[PDB]
Amino acid sequence: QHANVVWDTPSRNSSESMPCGGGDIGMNIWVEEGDILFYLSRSGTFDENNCQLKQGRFRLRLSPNPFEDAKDFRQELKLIDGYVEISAEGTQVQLWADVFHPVVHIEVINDRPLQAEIFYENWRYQDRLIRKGEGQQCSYKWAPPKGTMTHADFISLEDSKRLLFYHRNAEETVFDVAVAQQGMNEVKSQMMNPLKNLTFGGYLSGENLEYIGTSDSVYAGTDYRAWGFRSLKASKKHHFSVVLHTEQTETVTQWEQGLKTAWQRIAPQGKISSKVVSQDKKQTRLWWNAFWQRSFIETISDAKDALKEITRNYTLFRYMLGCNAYGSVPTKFNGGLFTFDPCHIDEKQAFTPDYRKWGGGTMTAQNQRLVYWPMLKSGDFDMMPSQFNFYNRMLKNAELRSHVYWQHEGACFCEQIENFGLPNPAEYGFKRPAWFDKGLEYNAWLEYEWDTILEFCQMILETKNYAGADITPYLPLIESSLTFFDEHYRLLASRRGRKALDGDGHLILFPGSACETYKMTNNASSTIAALRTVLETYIKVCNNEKWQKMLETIPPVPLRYIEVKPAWKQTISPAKSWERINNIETPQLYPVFPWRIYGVGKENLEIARDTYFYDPDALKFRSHTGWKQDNIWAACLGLTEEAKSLSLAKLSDGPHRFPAFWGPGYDWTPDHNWGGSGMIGLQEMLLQTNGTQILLFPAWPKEWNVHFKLHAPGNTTVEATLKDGKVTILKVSPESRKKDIVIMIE
Repeated sequence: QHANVVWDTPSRNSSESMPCGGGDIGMNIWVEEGDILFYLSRSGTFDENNCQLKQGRFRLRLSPNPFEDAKDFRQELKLIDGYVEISAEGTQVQLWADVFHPVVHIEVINDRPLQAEIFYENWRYQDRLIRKGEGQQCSYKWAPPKGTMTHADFISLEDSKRLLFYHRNAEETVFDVAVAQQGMNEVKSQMMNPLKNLTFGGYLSGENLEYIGTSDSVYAGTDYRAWGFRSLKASKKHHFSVVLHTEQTETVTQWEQGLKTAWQRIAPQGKISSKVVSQDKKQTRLWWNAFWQRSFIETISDAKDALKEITRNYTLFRYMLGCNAYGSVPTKFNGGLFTFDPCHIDEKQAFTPDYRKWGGGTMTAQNQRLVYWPMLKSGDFDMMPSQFNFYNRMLKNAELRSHVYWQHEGACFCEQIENFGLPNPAEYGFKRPAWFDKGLEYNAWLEYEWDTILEFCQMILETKNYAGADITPYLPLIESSLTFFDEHYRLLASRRGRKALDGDGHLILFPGSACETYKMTNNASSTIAALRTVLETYIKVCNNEKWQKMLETIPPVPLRYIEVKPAWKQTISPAKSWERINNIETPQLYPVFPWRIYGVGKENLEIARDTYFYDPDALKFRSHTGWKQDNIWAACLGLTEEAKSLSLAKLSDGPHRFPAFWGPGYDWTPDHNWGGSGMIGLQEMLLQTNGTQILLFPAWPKEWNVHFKLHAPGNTTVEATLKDGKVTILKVSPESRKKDIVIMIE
C-alpha cells in the first residue's frame, strides 16, 4: 500500500509538470490555462552536435473547455498502470506510452460531444544559432565554433495519418571533427559511427481531424511554430496516436518506410484499430503491474510524515527509471527524459527545451553509474542492458584508441565519453600543445581517469550473480577493459625503467587518478579496489588462469595514519601518492562503495569508519546534494542516524511540484544521479550481502516502521516488515536462502 501523485489544481508552467512514459519514451505532462501540454522526449535522438533533441511539444484544447476555471480538476499519476489521468466535470483524458512499441496515446472521454484541437509545436522550424553558453547541451561545451547551429527539422502534412515531423543528421557530425582532433583518421574507416545520417521523428495521427493551419508564438522565451488540427464533428470520444521511429539510413525513403511499418501495426488499413490498441494497452498495464511487484520500500508524528516522504519519492523515481527500460541508450543523469524549459532552472541559462548541462550523446561515467547501480537490488535487471550496450557499442572504437596511441590491446574509456568512444572534444582540449600525447586529455581534471568502466563491468557480472542473466555478449568488453590496465601500466613502466613490475611483482599504477579528485596518483585506492574486485568476481565465472595471474599483479590498497583534534587513527589513503586535489569526490571510501571491501560484517570495519569520520577531505566533502555518496557510505558502514540524516536529506521533496524532480545540484534537473544515489542509500540501509549472508537492517532505525522487498544474489527475494522494532514478517524465496538471513536491527 502506497500513494499516487494527485494534483487538484492546474499547473502554472512547464516546471510544474508530471513524468509519464514507458518503453524508451518520456513525457512531461501539465495543464496550463486550460490547455493540456506535454513534452515528448525519446532516448537516443542525438543531433549532428550530439545534443539530445526532444521530439516536440503537444497541445490539446477541448471546446467548450472543461478545464477553464474547472471544478473537480484532477491530474493523477496512476502508478500501478503507468499512465497519467486528467479529469474535470464529465471529461477524462488519458495519456500513456506502449512499453513494447514507440507510440504515445491520448484518449478523451466526454459525457457530451466536445470539439478538440491538437497542436504539434516545434521550435526547430528553422536553423537556430548556438548562443553563448548553449553549447553545454552538446559536445562543444563552452567553445562551439562560430556559426554552429541546431539544424532545422522537416515538418510536412502527409488514412488517419496527419503530420510528419523528423530531424535528420547530415553525413558530417561532431564524430568526424573529434576523430580528426584526436588523430584517428588513419582508422576512421573501422570505427562505429552513431551519428551519421541518424534520423528520428514520427507521425501525429487521429480520426476525425482536418488541418487548421500554421501559427507562430513564444512559449518560455522560445519562439516556435505550431501546426493545428481540429475535429470535424463534436464527439464523446477522441483518440490521437504519436508513432516514433529512429534509424540511420542512406536515404530519407528508407527511414520513412520503417516509420510506415510501425504505423501500419496500429492502423492496419489506415485507421487506428482500437482492437490492436486495446491489446497494447492491456499488455502495457500488466507490465507495470509486474514492475511494482519486483521490489518496493513502503511504510505501514512528523517522523512518519518524513519516512512516507522518502519512500514515496524513492518510488516516484523508480517510475522515472522505468520509462526507459529497453532504451538503446541509458537513462541520462542530467535530466533523463524529463527536461523542461531551462529558464525555470537558471535565468542565465534560458535556452531551448533541447537544452541541458553536461551534454546529450556525451555521458560522464561517474554519474551514469549512480543511475544504474540501484537496479540490482530492485530487480530491474532488464533495464540495465540499456546502459551496458552503450559501452559495448563502442568497444571497437575504444580499442582502436589503444592501437593508435600506444600500440597495445585493451579499451581506453575516458570519463567524459562520447557515444562513439572518444573523449569529449572540448575536454580533450581545443588549444593543446602539438607535442602532447595524442592519447591523453590536455586536462587537469580528467587526465588518466579510465577506471569507471570497471563499475559497469561489475554491474554486468552482478546481473549474472543476482539474476542468472546471460552475459556472453559482454565478456569481450569485460576482458578488453581489464586487458588495458595490465598492458598499459606494464608498458609505461618498461618505457620508464628496466622493470615492468615493482619488487613485490605488482602493477605500477602511475600515472593514475582517484576519480577526478586526487590527480596523477601512484596506486589509487579507488582504481585498485576496482581491479581487485572485478578480477575476484570474474574469476568465479572463468577458469582461465590469465585472470588469476593478473589478480596477483594488483598492488594492495594503501592505508595511512591521521592525527585527531593526541591519538592516531588508521584510514584508507586516497593513493600511495598524488600531485594535487582538483575536486570534491571522496575516492578513499570507494573500497566501501562500490567495491564493498570494507563494510558491515567484514574485516577492519574500524578502518573504514575512521576514514569516514576523520579523513579531513571526507569531512569537508560530506553532503547530500547530487552524486554525493555519503548517504551510501554511512549505510554501508552501519552508521544509522548518519544514514538516517543523510537519506532524509537526499530523498526529501525537490524544488519543483513533482517531488522527485531533484536538481540541479552539480548536474541538471531532473537530476537522476540524485535519485539513483538516493535509492542506493535507502537500499543499503535495509539489505546488504556478505559472502552468502544476507544482512537485514544493517543501518536502519528502530523507530522507522517499514515493509520492503529487495533482491539479493542467486535469484533471491526478501520481503520483510519492521513494526515497533519487531521483524513481524519474513517472506523469502527461494526458501533455502532463509537460513542465510542475518537480522541486524541491534
